[PDB]
Formats: sequence, C-alpha cells, structure tokens
Amino acid sequence: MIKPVGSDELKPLFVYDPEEHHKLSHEAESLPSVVISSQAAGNAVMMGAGYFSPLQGFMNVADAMGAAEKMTLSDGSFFPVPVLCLLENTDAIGDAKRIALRDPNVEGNPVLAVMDIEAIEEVSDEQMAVMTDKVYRTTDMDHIGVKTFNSQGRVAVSGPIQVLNFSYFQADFPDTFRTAVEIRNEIKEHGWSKVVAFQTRNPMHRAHEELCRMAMESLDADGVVVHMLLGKLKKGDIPAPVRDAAIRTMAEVYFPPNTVMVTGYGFDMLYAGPREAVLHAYFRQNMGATHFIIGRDHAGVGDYYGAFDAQTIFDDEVPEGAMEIEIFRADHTAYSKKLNKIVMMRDVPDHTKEDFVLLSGTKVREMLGQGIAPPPEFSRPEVAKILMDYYQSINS
Amino acid sequence: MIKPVGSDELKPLFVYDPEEHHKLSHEAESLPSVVISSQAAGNAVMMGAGYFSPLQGFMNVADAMGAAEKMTLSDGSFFPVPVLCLLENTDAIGDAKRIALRDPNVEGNPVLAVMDIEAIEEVSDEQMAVMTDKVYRTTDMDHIGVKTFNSQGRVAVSGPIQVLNFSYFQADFPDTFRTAVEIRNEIKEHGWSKVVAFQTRNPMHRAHEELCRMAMESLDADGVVVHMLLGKLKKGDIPAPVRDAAIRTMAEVYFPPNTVMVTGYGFDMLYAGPREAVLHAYFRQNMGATHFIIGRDHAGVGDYYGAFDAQTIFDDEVPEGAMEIEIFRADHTAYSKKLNKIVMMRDVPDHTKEDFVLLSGTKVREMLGQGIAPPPEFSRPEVAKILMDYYQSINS
Ligand SMILES: [Br-]
Ligand SMILES: [Br-]
Ligand SMILES: [Br-]
Ligand SMILES: [Br-]
Ligand SMILES: [Br-]
Ligand SMILES: [Br-]
Ligand SMILES: [Br-]
Ligand SMILES: [Br-]
Ligand SMILES: [Br-]
Ligand SMILES: [Br-]
Ligand SMILES: [Br-]
Ligand SMILES: [Br-]
Ligand SMILES: [Br-]
Ligand SMILES: [Br-]
Ligand SMILES: [Br-]
Ligand SMILES: [Br-]
Repeated sequence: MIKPVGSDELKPLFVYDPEEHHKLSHEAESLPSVVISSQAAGNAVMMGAGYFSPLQGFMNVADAMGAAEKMTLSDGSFFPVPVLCLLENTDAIGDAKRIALRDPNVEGNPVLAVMDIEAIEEVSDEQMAVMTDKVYRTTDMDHIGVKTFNSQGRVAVSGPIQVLNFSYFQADFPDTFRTAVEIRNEIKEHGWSKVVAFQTRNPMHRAHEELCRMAMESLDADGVVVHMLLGKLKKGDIPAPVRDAAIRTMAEVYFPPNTVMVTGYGFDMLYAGPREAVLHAYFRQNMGATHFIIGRDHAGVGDYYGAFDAQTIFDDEVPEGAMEIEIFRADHTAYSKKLNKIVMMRDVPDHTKEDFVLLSGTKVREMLGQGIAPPPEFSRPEVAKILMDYYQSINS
Repeated sequence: MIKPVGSDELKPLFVYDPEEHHKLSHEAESLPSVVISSQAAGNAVMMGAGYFSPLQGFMNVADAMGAAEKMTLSDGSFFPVPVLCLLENTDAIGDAKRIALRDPNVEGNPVLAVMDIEAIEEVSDEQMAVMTDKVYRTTDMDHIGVKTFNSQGRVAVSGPIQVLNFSYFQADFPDTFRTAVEIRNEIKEHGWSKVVAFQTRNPMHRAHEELCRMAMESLDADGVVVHMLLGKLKKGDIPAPVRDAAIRTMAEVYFPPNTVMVTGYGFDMLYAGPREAVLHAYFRQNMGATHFIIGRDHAGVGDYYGAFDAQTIFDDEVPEGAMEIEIFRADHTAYSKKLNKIVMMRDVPDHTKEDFVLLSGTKVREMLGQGIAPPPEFSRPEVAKILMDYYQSINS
C-alpha cells in the first residue's frame, strides 16, 4: 500500500497494549497535570491516531519554526505546520518533567495523554509572527485561525507523549471516527490499491458525489474514502447523525459495490488554506490514500486566499519529494446541457455559458430548508429526504 | 440486507446525538449511582451497541424467566437468555428511580449508562435455579458461568437505559471494537449480501482459516466477518495487539480481495454452550450476517455439553421462525493425504483414518511457543512469524 510519510510503518502514539494502557492511565491520575488548549488536544489526538506519523510528541520552537518557514524539521524531515503545546504559564506543573495533559473538551477534563517534558521555552513575538504569517499567510486577528493560534499563551512545552484516548471525537462518533491505522487496515480489507480521499463536513449533494465519482474514474482508483472532519456542533450546523446518514445513503444508493468508505477524524481546523491543504495531504497519505482532492479555496476562510492557491502551493512551496500522495485538482461542477450530465466545467472547453446550469451547495441547502426538492441534477431524492425530514422538524 | 431480529431497524441504546449525549453525561454525574456487575455492564454495552436489539433495557423477572424457560419474553418476542441487572441490595440508590449505572471494569468506576427504574424485584431461589439450569444446563457451581450468574446478588433492577459509552471494550481496542450498527454499515460498504460470521478469541491457525474459506465457498458467501470477543487479558493469553496482527495478516495474505473484515465486540462469555450459541446467532443476525459458524462444543466449558449440542439446539429447542440467520455446522478439520488439502473430515466419507493428518490448535501453539514451525498444512509462515516473534520474547 502507499508508504507512510517519513517512515516505513506508522508510529501512532496511542497505547495499544491494554496492560501498558491501564498502567499509564493509573499513573496519570497521580501526576501533576494541566488542561491544554483545544488546538494542542487535537494535535495529540492526531498524533495518537497515527495521522501525524512519525511525530513523537510536541515540537520545540526550533522544529516549529522549521515547519513554518520551510516545512522542514530540525532533522531534515518534512512537516508542514507547527505541532505545539502552548500554555499561558507553567504554574500548574512547576518543575515536574512528567505530567498528564488533560482534555479541555470533555467535561471533567479527563487525562488525554502523558508527557515527558524535554524543554519549556518562551516563544518571542518575532517567532510567533513568523509562525503565524508563514502558516496562515496573514497576521490579521480577524482570521479565526490566526486568533486561535495566538490565544493559547507563549510557553511552548515540548517532548514525547503517549496518548490514552481519542477525546470526544471517538466518544461521540463511535461508528465514524477512525485512526489512520484502521483506515489502512480497512483499505486492505476492501482489496483497494489506489484510493482517493475527499474531505467534507457538509452532507454531500450531487455535485460532490459526482466529483468523487469523476476523480475515481479518471484516476482509475479502486475506492473513495470520505474522511469527515468531526467536531463540536456549531450554530446552524446539521447534527452528525443526519449528516452521517445523508452521506451513507448517497454511498449506498449511488456508488458501485465496494467503492466507498465513510469515516471521520478529529482535529481543530486551522482555516489556513494552502498550508492546511498540504497538512491534509500529509495525513491522508498516512491513512493510506494515494490521491487527495483539493478544489477551490480549500480549507480557506474569508478573502485571504486565491481560489487555486491551495493547489499551486504543491508546485511552488512544498519541497520536492516531500510526499508520495498525489493531488487531484478539482474545480466547479455544473450540469452540462450538451452532455446531459454533471461535469467539471474546466474539463469541457467546447461549451458555452448557456450550456451549463449551476446550483451551489448553499442554494441547495436553502431550498431543502424550505421543503423544496432541488432538480435531480443537483439533489438525490433519498439524500434530500433525509435532509428535508430534518429541516422540517426545525424550520416549520 | 438481512433484517434485525424482532424489528425492521436496529434500536441501539447508545446516545448517538452528541448534544443529547453531553446533556445526559452531565446529568448522570449528579444522579444517585451504583456500580453494577461485570455481567450487567457487558449486557449494557451489547444493548448500547445494537447487538441485543430490540431490547430497551434490563429485564424484569417475568421476562428473564420467559427467556430462560421458553426463549420467549412477556410480549411473545424471541430472546434466548435473561439480560439482568442483579445487585446485592439497593442501599446505594434508596428510593431514587432515575440512576446512573457505573462501570466495574474501568478504574474510577465511570458512568456507563443512565437508567429509569421501572421495578425492583427479589429473585427467589426457585427462580434463580430455573434461570441457571435452563441456560447453563447445569446448576453445578464449579461451572464458571453458573458461579458468575449466581454471585451478583438477588435484587433485579429493571427498566430502560441509555448508554453513554462502550466501556473498556472500545477504549482499549479502538480499531477492532464495532457496534452492530457499524458492522452493518461496513458490510454494505463492501457490497456484500451473504456474509458468514466466525467467532474467535485465539489467533487463527490454518485450520480455522480454511474452515472460514470452506464455509464461504459452500455458502457462496460474499465475505467473512471475523468477530472477536474482546475482554481483559487472562493468565496465559496472547495480548490483543499480537492476536489482532496474526488474524489481520492471515486475512491480508491468504484471503481473496474483499472477502474478510476483522472486528470485535464486548460482552462477558457465559460458557453456556448451546444456549450461548443461540445468543451468538441472535447478535450476529443483528450485525448483518446471514450465516454463523458453530463447530463442536461451541461456547462450552468442562464436560457439561455434548459435542454437537450447540448445533442441535436449533433443531429441538429454538422456537420455529425465531430468527432469519442460518447456522453453518462445522466439525473437525484435517489435512487429507488423498486430496492434498485441508478438509472437514465429515465432508469426505470415502477416506480412511490413515488418509488424514491432524494437528490441534493447542499443539500448534505449543510448538510455536518452542520456536518450532508446524508444517505448512497447519501453520502459515507469516502468521507463525508473528506468534513466534511474540513467544520468543517471553519463553526464552
Ligand atoms: Br504501518
Ligand atoms: Br485552541
Ligand atoms: Br458515530
Ligand atoms: Br494499482
Ligand atoms: Br471540509
Ligand atoms: Br452533532
Ligand atoms: Br472546487
Ligand atoms: Br441533497
Ligand atoms: Br438498521
Ligand atoms: Br459479573
Ligand atoms: Br484496537
Ligand atoms: Br445474494
Ligand atoms: Br471463541
Ligand atoms: Br490484551
Ligand atoms: Br469443530
Ligand atoms: Br500459525
């Protein structure tokens, strides 16, 4: 199968041996502890699940600066963004060098990981500014990711960690959450070799369903892994049970036998656009995908990034040979009146404007919300049923 | 796909809606609570995961007696064994009717479920005796399952429950544990229709590998679900990481593409032989299997059960039309010298004794433990490597 990034085998930090796991959980409860930031917690879950292989724990400032400035760590390995554990201070742990990291996102603040501290460093303004500007391509505090990065304090605690659980990401979504280790196992169980990954948080209307099918056909891929970013419900969001059902129904009814897996992972989105797209490729390679779809304004927010910047970063900023996964560059889809099917407009240079009909995901959901079925070119009835059954229970 | 037992859709008791899940977890921490038995905890996990669908919670004595005497509940539905929550007393909860059930198997005794108590009953000796004799077919306290059943107290607390997590079964085995809901989803993702399930706790040597392949061929099944019983490590047991690796390697190297899923579930084994075999068929139907393998002395212990009693119970004790799943009746395998392959001896009535070569799973493991490779007819090198690499790390 495709190799992991930077090693031959994945190096997850979750304690898979049950005896050692119980031992550590027991020791952890007696250790000095600190509640880390939601960002640091998601970083730990990704390392515990194998997504950030082969990282062994939280980076010191030299490695974080290297990831930010050159996507290169102090050992010369490739990694695209800093993976830090920033705190306001170290009051909570004083001089202890072995501590428990507690989860800010689960009531009671349970232990999430055990850490051996190798250094405690104060990040300077200059350094924080380089890490912010290089990753987010702006230092504007109105960019939510920039604000989040800069609202955790300046004390960087670095060293190796062992992870005890996958926070609320597995607890709340037991059927969807997967480690990179298990997605590789499932890809093999399916007998797939080339596999294209697609990230989504929204239910998939026909447009993204067709994008996945087009990419699978043009790449001659054996299957698609829909890899949902799992997280806390925000105002206006569609509840996961509904979103999950909508995507599973699309897979079950419209995809050929043995071509789609529906899964999820836990991390806090950076909204960093291009650099986050490189991170997305990195952990999709670790989970076993040979190809990853990146469309317009991938992982973006606001007006900070150019439409195709998250594709071109792979041509002009990612070091040569960094990864083995390939990018499938997507673009807007539409119904072609000439071909009577959904296409990416860029793939049919002979068409005219009047030859296409477009309906955005946003407009589709707006109609669904009013109990109106969009045209079949844009909405599958079985999927629409699920979403309208939901919307009518709250919009009536 | 095959329907669930007793309903058209599964009715798991896990709280899948995250908002309601957080609400209940929060309420639970303020409720009067009690640490239930390991048996009651496993019963709750099975109900939370959909395996015991459509049960809505713990049975009262009338339903438990009906399951024991006639595999039939007070509403006429089929269920083969009592699903009780027995306590020594109700001191811990007094007169509260809404309580939290805490887990005896996770340090700290975290909340596992919330329960609305509908009745509290004292089970009489006569009733305990009928439930023991009918399920275990012995009242001998030297039968470990009989002892366990009779060592939880006599106060039966009944009523509906909502389940908050899957105990240590998911926490310790995040990649293997599955709910019945997700195994159905994965079976569909694989595009399988007929599916044969096989339970094991031991790594699978060539004998059981070949049994699964024979059953898949004779049933024209699309795939096999290896469904491991997950649990705490006991003296002499092979650690799960090793066992899991041995089985995944067998699947990856020796099974055809897209024909095997490796999964697990959490429950405490009853060692009830025949009646437990009926329970195994019940929850395998709920997870989506159309066929379940039952070999000699399935789920037995000691000398309590006849070799094929766990097969014949389906002919003479299980009510007509109870379930839709079918049983694949297995028997001893051996290498046939005449056919130069592994066969079930019962399938080739023309052979003589000298025509077979047998090597038990126990003898295979004994050799592996000494660093000796059994013959290829009994041991796959890649699987043996995994097990010998393990044994040499502890037997040298
Ligand atoms: Br690996
Ligand atoms: Br944060
Ligand atoms: Br889920
Ligand atoms: Br290939
Ligand atoms: Br997304
Ligand atoms: Br949600
Ligand atoms: Br796009
Ligand atoms: Br839709
Ligand atoms: Br169902
Ligand atoms: Br027990
Ligand atoms: Br696991
Ligand atoms: Br069929
Ligand atoms: Br077993
Ligand atoms: Br173990
Ligand atoms: Br057998
Ligand atoms: Br073996």
